[PDB]
Amino acid sequence: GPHMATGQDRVVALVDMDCFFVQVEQRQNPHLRNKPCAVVQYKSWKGGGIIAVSYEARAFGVTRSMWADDAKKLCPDLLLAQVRESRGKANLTKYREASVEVMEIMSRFAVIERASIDEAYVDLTSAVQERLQKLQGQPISADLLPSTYIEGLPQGPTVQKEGMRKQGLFQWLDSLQIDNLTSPDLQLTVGAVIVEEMRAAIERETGFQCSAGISHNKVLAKLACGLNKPNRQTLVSHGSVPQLFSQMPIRKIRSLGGKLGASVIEILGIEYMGELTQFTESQLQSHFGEKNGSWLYAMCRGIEHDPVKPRQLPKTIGCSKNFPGKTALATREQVQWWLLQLAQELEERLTKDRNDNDRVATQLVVSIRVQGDKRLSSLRRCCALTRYDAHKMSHDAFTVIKNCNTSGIQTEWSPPLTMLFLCATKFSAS
DNA sequence: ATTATGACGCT
DNA sequence: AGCGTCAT
Ligand SMILES: Nc1ncnc2c1ncn2[C@H]1C[C@H](O)[C@@H](COP(=O)(O)OP(=O)(O)OP(=O)(O)O)O1
Ligand SMILES: [Ca+2]
Ligand code: NA
Repeated sequence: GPHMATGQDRVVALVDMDCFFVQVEQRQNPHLRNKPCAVVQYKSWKGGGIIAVSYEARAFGVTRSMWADDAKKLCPDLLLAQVRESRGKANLTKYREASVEVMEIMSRFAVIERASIDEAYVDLTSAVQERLQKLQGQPISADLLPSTYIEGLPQGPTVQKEGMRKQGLFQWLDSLQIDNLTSPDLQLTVGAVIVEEMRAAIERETGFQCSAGISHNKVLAKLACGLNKPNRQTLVSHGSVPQLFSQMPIRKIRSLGGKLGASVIEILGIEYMGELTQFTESQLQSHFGEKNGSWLYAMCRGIEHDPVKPRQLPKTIGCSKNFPGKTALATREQVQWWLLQLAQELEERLTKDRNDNDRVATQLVVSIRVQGDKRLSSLRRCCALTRYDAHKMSHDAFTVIKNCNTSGIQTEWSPPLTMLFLCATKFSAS
């Protein structure tokens, strides 16, 4: 009853760029705009691997992970942009720099948590309170929410998409109590107004379009964001949760897309998030652990407490390359040449990071994969990172892995290496 | 022969 | 520490 928390204390948004790497390339090259197009890495093996796909191309069935040669079978007119190659490897700098553009704009509105290269969470609780003060009881016009969907509406007693959106929005606004500064639904609505403003600023100042979710926590905001893409935002209210979750496959919720989610389904014999409500917190903890059980018990009721962390910069800076099939590294000279290539890219990124961000990495992590292993990483070792010098870092990495070599011969490497990874970590202010 | 990342949890 | 899970 009155002591039952409802997880309505915060306003949280998740902003996610639409087909991000494609937009970066389309901004640069106007010939790619409004076309079926994809971004690919490498080119020799099956036309290259697709890592991003425009919405026009998705209509033909083109997807991430598809080889370009295969994508061309579905979409013969597909246009392609290639990821830059430097020092023999894919180099993602252009996309990292575009990400900084967007993150810096978002940061003007609120503190953000960088969740990935193209998405950020925002805690809008304080901004909403402020805006509610300015509004002074004044209602919120539909004109302020030109790209907002209200999940679950319209409902109750037009056949076009935009018409439906407006009907739902009208029902929502019609029902609002703008006289109460503490009404969670009103807070979410004001949150959505601010997010329209943020999204407009991003598009004005970068050219990039995005989608967003607005709810009371990170998990619902993320879920919401995906409900209407591209170039739209979605508000998921606390009240919308029972219906939304009643047919929502468990795997759709962030963190349940893998083995844990599969075990929830298997052990409990259920399919949808809403079905979780019928178990006690102790029952869930018994199957999935203390932490997971409490989390599931709250989450299936729309409640989640993970904070939006004040962190705009990545915590690690890493460089990685696979060496598949016949290209696996089988000589010491090969291994050393590639560690150097990786170290040179890392040095470049670290030096820029130190100048931009007033910090220095203190640990170097070296990881490899050996041919045969089904695991993505076979071995990981750390050593001190005391100088931003590529030759030193590569020599140091060779030293820490050189004992993985089975070959009785000094010059040969066995089993061959199918992955190298260097990662700078443990930053300190400088 | 997906690849290149990056955060966080366990013991 | 080193490994695993999950995610973009
Ligand atoms: N598995 C991956 N491997 C390499 N790069 C990836 C991978 N997944 C995502 N990326 C890169 C390319 C994407 O443009 C960018 C953001 O990913 P993501 O948000 O999942 O999709 P997207 O921005 O391309 O499309 P959407 O409009 O569906 O969000 O990160
Ligand atoms: Ca995206
Ligand atoms: Na994303």
